[PDB]
Amino acid sequence: LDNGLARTPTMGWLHWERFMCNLDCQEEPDSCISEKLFMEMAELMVSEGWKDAGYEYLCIDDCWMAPQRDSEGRLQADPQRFPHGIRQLANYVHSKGLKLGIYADVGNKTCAGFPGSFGYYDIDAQTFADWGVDLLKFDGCYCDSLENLADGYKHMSLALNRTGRSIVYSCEWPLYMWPFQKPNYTEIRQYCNHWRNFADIDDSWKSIKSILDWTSFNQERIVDVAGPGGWNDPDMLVIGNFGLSWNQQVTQMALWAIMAAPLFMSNDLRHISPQAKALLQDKDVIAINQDPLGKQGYQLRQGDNFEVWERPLSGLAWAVAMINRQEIGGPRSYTIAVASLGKGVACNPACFITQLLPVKRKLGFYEWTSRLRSHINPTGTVLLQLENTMQ
Amino acid sequence: LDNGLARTPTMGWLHWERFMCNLDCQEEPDSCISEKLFMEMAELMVSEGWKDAGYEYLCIDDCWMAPQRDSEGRLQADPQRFPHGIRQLANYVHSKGLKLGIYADVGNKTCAGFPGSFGYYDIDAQTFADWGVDLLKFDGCYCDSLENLADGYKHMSLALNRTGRSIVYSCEWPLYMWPFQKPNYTEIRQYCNHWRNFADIDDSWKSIKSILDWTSFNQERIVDVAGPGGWNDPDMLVIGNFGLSWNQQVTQMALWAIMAAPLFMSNDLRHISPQAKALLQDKDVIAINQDPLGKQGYQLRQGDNFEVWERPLSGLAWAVAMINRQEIGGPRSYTIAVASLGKGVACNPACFITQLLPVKRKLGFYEWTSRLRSHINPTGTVLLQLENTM
Ligand SMILES: *[C@@H]1O[C@H](CO)[C@@H](O[C@@H]2O[C@H](CO)[C@@H](O[C@@H]3O[C@H](CO)[C@@H](O)[C@H](O)[C@@H]3O)[C@H](O)[C@H]2NC(C)=O)[C@H](O)[C@H]1NC(C)=O
Ligand SMILES: *[C@@H]1O[C@H](CO)[C@@H](O[C@@H]2O[C@H](CO)[C@@H](O[C@@H]3O[C@H](CO)[C@@H](O)[C@H](O)[C@@H]3O)[C@H](O)[C@H]2NC(C)=O)[C@H](O)[C@H]1NC(C)=O
Ligand SMILES: *[C@@H]1O[C@H](CO[C@@H]2O[C@@H](C)[C@@H](O)[C@@H](O)[C@@H]2O)[C@@H](O)[C@H](O)[C@H]1NC(C)=O
Ligand SMILES: *[C@@H]1O[C@H](CO)[C@@H](O)[C@H](O)[C@H]1NC(C)=O
Ligand SMILES: *[C@@H]1O[C@H](CO)[C@@H](O)[C@H](O)[C@H]1NC(C)=O
Ligand SMILES: *[C@@H]1O[C@H](CO)[C@@H](O)[C@H](O)[C@H]1NC(C)=O
Ligand SMILES: OC[C@H]1O[C@@H](O)[C@H](O)[C@@H](O)[C@H]1O
Repeated sequence: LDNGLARTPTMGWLHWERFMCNLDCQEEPDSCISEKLFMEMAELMVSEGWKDAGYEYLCIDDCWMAPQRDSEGRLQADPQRFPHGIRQLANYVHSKGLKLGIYADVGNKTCAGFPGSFGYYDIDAQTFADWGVDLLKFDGCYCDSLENLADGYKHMSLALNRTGRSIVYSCEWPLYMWPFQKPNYTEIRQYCNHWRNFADIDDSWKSIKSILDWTSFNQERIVDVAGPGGWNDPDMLVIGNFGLSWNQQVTQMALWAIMAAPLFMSNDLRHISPQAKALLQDKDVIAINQDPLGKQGYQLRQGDNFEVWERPLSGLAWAVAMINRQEIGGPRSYTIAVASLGKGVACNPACFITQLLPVKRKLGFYEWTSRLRSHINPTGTVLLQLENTMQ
Repeated sequence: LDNGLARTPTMGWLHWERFMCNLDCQEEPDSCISEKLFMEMAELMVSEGWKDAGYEYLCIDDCWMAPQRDSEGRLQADPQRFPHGIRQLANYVHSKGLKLGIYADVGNKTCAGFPGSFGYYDIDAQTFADWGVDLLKFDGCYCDSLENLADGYKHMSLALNRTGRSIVYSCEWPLYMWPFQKPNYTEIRQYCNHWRNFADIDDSWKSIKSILDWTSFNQERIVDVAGPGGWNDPDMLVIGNFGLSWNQQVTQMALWAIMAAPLFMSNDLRHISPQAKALLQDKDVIAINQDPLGKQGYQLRQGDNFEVWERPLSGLAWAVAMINRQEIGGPRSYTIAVASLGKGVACNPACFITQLLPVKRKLGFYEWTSRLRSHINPTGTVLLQLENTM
């Protein structure tokens, strides 16, 4: 989308994976979708270094709405759970130097069953702008017509544009197309800042794997369309929760960097380990994800339960990720000629290699003819940065 | 098996899951299957408090053997990887106050392709005893008939008894017949100290779930047969490795205690996190696993992606495990009437409840009228001990 936004992949926090549609503020007050949760999350984003690391957007997902629209046909926040409204929540979020994301649906209802935007695209977009919304995640439930789907996503794109407000437009367009036909990604890019391609992530290694496998299987269709202002969205970072081992967390962080993915954490910032925090706030890994060239990476190689991915970076630098997909035994050695990396450019005539994950370690100078030898933990990833050099 | 052994589930370390069949001592001398590897583990079992916690059996799995039997028709350890021989390794292990387990196969070859014991059961049994072996894991590969399988397991059982040496007998009997026939567990128990029921574990949460799910589905057939001298074997503890989250590791530790399972760690004792070590060495949790009553727990309830398992203990105590099987969202509230726990006797008229996992915390007195309220992490388990108040 040519709106001047998402020139690098968007970074922030989104409630969905970790908090979902918890409406029970009486028996689950700490977990329910309330203005208090978003306020408290905003406070920790500032005080715990998240904003400094680049996580700017505090995002509300589904289940913020009142059951019905008001007497004007405008959306309302739930009166019991958001008694002060979205306007004052946005004011609060902006005073902390952060931005506010919200959620709506192209069909007649949201996925959770709250008012949908069909028939209200212009009204809904304007009320978001009036409230001071900075990002919109637009879902695709309760829309069984292919025509309506495309018309809605296109309509809402222009509807937001006409407000004069700078709002990041996050679409689920391609994901809801697959049941009907293969998406036109050139068209989606024209209208969206980023787009969900695949099924919702959950708190599991199974889910990370299925997202990676879908991406690599479909990469010839999606890689080259990504770039400044328009990114593929493989869904939320789920590091800091419950279902991933340390190595599986490393794999997600490393690969979301390779993929030029928007980085939306879905976790609890009030209850997060020092280890998960350090990984999510890793300067060098975030710098890869945020590289100004904006070229999405890809799977270079697969075989023998190993995967090699690489991403071209600015200044003839490259990020290389090696995944060990064997889920038995111990660390396995993998060797590769550096000439095979970065299309033969990264290390011609030499490169300086620095391991970034699982730990940061300078590996030294590698001649074009030389071999890189490494060891990779089961379900883990080794992430390397290659710096082209004459030295 | 009435040999006076495995009166509580066997505890130790077994190389298989973590170290596999690595024969590359040239490129990987620190992780290949060798005498050195077992010496290093033996030292750490003593020095790092594993033996103190109850882990007594240091066990060799497959890939210790030379390609062929010696000139006398006996099994021999690989001459390069085990240069001093097994008898010498057992001498060393014993001097450390530990016990040595080894591995053989009922068929014509082991699963990795080394000499099988079919036709050599009496020689092999006597060889093991002579070496000072304290445990045998007896695999089921390359056995062409169910009759040969049953006969071999019975034969080796009797052959070990005739040596006069106390040797724990670990069988894979039921696992290898399950595809073809329902096992007779009364019969297996008569011959074995513990028995593998289900597919090999690996370093994954998928695997833990499969094992748990198989066990709860088959519990009517397997729970009551277990007891002192004969245990169901759901396979190795894989805590301390790479594929399990903290909460998934807690689930394995807690449920292996509920199941009265043998506790064979398969990990790298040289490279293990303090968190993993503390869990594996948890006194209170080990004590449940090791309860002298030896009554295997069972799944009590299943619904809304929650499972409740319980185990009767000595002196009118019970262990209760609550698993959260939903793999999305956050810590999830579960409640149950305490009157539904422990067959309605655990908390009549009252019980004191202590949470053991994920952390140790006294919950207090619960009347027979009470409800137990808990928040359980996705893929995690809450493990409790109930003491009847009298
Ligand atoms: C509503 O839609 C229009 C049309 O796409 C948007 O205007 C476009 O804005 C972008 C960026 O603001 C302009 O692209 C270029 O910006 C770079 C900045 O580095 C500059 O070097 C180039 O000279 C160029 O201006 C683009 O020209 C412009 N498109 C048109 C046809 O005017 C607009 O931003 C949308 N939303 C809003 C906030 O109104
Ligand atoms: C070979 O097999 C025989 C027979 O199955 C085993 O003998 C059994 O040994 C156990 C434990 O040593 C005996 O149980 C014990 O009985 C005494 C009663 O005097 C009691 O004080 C102990 O608490 C315990 O219950 C069991 O009775 C005995 N069975 C028979 C029928 O004699 C023998 O141990 C096996 N030998 C080896 C080396 O495995
Ligand atoms: C062990 O093997 C015996 C002989 O096996 C025969 O020769 C080998 C090379 C194969 O080709 C096989 O098909 C032949 O039967 C068997 O008599 C015996 O049953 C085997 N024992 C077990 C338990 O598998
Ligand atoms: C929403 O409902 C209207 C009227 O009931 C219907 O005509 C339309 O098909 C629905 N909209 C979408 C986009 O599914
Ligand atoms: C995809 O959509 C774009 C923009 O609407 C258009 O230029 C192109 O023809 C479409 N591609 C195909 C093959 O339909
Ligand atoms: C099971 O095995 C035991 C011991 O061999 C025997 O007493 C019993 O008859 C067997 N039962 C069945 C169902 O075959
Ligand atoms: O999307 C581009 C990529 O396409 C892959 O199929 C190919 O193996 C890579 O070399 C890379 O060029």
